[PDB]
Amino acid sequence: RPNHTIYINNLNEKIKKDELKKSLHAIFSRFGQILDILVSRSLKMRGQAFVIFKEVSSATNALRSMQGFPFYDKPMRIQYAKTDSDIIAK
Amino acid sequence: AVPETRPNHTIYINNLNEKIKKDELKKSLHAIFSRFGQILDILVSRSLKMRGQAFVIFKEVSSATNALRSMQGFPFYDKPMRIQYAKTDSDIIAKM
Amino acid sequence: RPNHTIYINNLNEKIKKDELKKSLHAIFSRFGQILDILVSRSLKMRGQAFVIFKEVSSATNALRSMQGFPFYDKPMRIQYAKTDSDIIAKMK
Amino acid sequence: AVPETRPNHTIYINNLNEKIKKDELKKSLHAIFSRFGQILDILVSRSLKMRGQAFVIFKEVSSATNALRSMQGFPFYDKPMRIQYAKTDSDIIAKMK
Amino acid sequence: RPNHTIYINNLNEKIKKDELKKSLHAIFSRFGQILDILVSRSLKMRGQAFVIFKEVSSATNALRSMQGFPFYDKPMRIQYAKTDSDIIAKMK
RNA sequence: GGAGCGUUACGUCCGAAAGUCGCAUUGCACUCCGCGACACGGCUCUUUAAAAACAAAAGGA
RNA sequence: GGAGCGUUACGUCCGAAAGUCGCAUUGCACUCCGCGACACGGCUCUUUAAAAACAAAAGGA
Ligand SMILES: NC(=O)c1ccc[n+]([C@@H]2O[C@H](COP(=O)([O-])OP(=O)(O)OC[C@H]3O[C@@H](n4cnc5c(N)ncnc54)[C@H](O)[C@@H]3O)[C@@H](O)[C@H]2O)c1
Ligand SMILES: NC(=O)c1ccc[n+]([C@@H]2O[C@H](COP(=O)([O-])OP(=O)(O)OC[C@H]3O[C@@H](n4cnc5c(N)ncnc54)[C@H](O)[C@@H]3O)[C@@H](O)[C@H]2O)c1
Ligand SMILES: [Mg+2]
Ligand SMILES: [Mg+2]
Ligand SMILES: [Mg+2]
Ligand SMILES: [Mg+2]
Ligand SMILES: [Mg+2]
Ligand SMILES: [Mg+2]
Ligand SMILES: [Mg+2]
Ligand SMILES: [Mg+2]
Ligand SMILES: [Mg+2]
Ligand SMILES: [Mg+2]
Ligand SMILES: [Mg+2]
Ligand SMILES: [Mg+2]
Ligand SMILES: [Mg+2]
Ligand SMILES: [Mg+2]
Ligand SMILES: [Mg+2]
Ligand SMILES: [Mg+2]
Ligand SMILES: [Mg+2]
Ligand SMILES: [Mg+2]
Ligand SMILES: [Mg+2]
Repeated sequence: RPNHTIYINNLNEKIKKDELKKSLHAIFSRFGQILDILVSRSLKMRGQAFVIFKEVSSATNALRSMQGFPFYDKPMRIQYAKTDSDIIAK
Repeated sequence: AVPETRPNHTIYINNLNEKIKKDELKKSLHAIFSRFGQILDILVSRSLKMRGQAFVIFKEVSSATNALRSMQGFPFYDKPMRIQYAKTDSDIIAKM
Repeated sequence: RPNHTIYINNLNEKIKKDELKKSLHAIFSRFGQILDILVSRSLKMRGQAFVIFKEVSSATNALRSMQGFPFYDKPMRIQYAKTDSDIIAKMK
Repeated sequence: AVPETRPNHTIYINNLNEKIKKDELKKSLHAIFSRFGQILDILVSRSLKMRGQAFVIFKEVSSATNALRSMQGFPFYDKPMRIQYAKTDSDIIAKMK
Repeated sequence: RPNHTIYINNLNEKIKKDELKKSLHAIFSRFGQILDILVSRSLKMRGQAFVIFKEVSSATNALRSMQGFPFYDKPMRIQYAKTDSDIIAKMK
């Protein structure tokens, strides 16, 4: 089920929005160009982040290489997104 | 009882709310009496015999008189102060 | 963005301001003349400090040498400071 | 044939900046040495025999060894510390009288 | 428990051995011939002593007679010696 | 059961102190003293007071 | 009313506005959005932001 966009959860919910975005960007940029990182602190979406890679190539490599990577004292759980993100489908 | 009416360097106060703690009491007495003269000492004990009462020692008898007459019946912690002269000199005053 | 001043954080927040300043001078003086050390225990400054050097050269060496240096049992994190405006703000 | 220096849970520090007040010196020493383990005392004096010198008394000997080895020559108030194991408890007392 | 040797403790540890031994001999000879007195200021024996009587009856008397006696400002605690192996072990 | 150990709250001083609640008290001191009541994990020893450690989810200031 | 002032509990530090704490939440989105809590005597000035004094019957470590 690969996809340009990986779904990360089990993230530390105490981290401020833009710090979290920066810290994810630094730790996932190696894998390729990141189009965007979507983070929301609502009840429904805290602890979660969508990283949008330019290439599925980068996303797949990011998923297994960083699966369980320790991040703000919690191992991050990474799957592919179940749909396409807006930017990837426009 | 007949209040002590001999002018004296020290005024004897009673009918004081004895729920107040020593240091608060002394400190609040010094605030409301400092404008009458130099105060040499304020004596407060919470023992059985001495609670509800305070001694305020002025350097000059005139200060005590004006203090007594101005502050008589003053509401102090919801009780009106009763102020007399001390029946005897305080020791710092007898020394002198 | 290198400049005269380093921003240190992950400092042990249970140390008194006067002692924390003298202890920081003790280890950072080797790098250059310290113009000032800014510490406060306010909610905005607690666990953080600014050290201001006469020369930018000193701040840069201080940053790289003392990165992670354990200090009051905590490895300190060092960055270049932002603008004087940002400093004045976090100190009020 | 050359013998290892005998470990001690107390380290002897010298080449210290003599311009620092003793009280501050103690607290600054604590700040850089507490990382190696529990400190029981730091010994400094204004007396003339203790000039530019200090003892840091650790609970465990392993602490003193790690502290000596890691901080040997560490620049402290613009002066590299010289660190060695303390010799004996009598010697510490004589130096502190 | 009746032994010809008694074990004393709560002795002041700053008295030097010979002195402690002769002082002990004076206050105990009156009960019977003392064959020997064992003192040492090692970790195992500082503050304590064994007194070796020729006869058990000498040691039973000294037990109760001299119990709690004040000695260099401290009350003596006297007991029978448990075993000859304990005595020899304490003195090694 | 009993006793010793007062180490610990930010981190100090206390815990035979202190604060609080309830009575009682209108009282002339210079030194201070009316009752009564109201917390504490754990360690050690066993009518003995020694030893060496130790908690803020347990009391005061 | 407004603004500035953070001095005070044993006696030290702290004392919101885009921040903090507590509880709940493992949730697949691309138009904000769970619930609860954040005390405080007084002083000074009058849209200025300065000045120099100050409380534990008022919050936190
Ligand atoms: N860890 C420690 O070092 C330590 C030390 C003391 C107390 N504590 C804690 O305190 C609790 C109670 O202390 P305790 O175990 O000593 O019990 P406790 O204080 O009741 O015992 C004290 C002893 O002194 C006597 N006593 C009682 N009141 C007295 C008074 N006003 N004046 C003189 N003597 C009096 C009692 O008869 C008792 O034998 C313990 O359970 C423990 O939690 C801990
Ligand atoms: N003596 C002094 O030097 C001094 C100085 C400052 C404060 N104080 C004390 O503090 C009290 C309050 O200080 P102030 O008058 O400067 O208060 P303030 O100007 O901080 O505002 C008062 C109240 O507004 C509330 N508040 C803050 N941010 C908020 C937000 N985003 N949304 C809703 N409410 C918010 C806070 O609860 C605060 O207590 C004073 O009455 C005084 O008792 C004393
Ligand atoms: Mg009032
Ligand atoms: Mg019990
Ligand atoms: Mg008990
Ligand atoms: Mg006790
Ligand atoms: Mg603490
Ligand atoms: Mg009592
Ligand atoms: Mg009680
Ligand atoms: Mg107990
Ligand atoms: Mg425990
Ligand atoms: Mg109580
Ligand atoms: Mg108090
Ligand atoms: Mg008005
Ligand atoms: Mg403040
Ligand atoms: Mg204190
Ligand atoms: Mg006070
Ligand atoms: Mg809104
Ligand atoms: Mg909210
Ligand atoms: Mg608060
Ligand atoms: Mg805290």
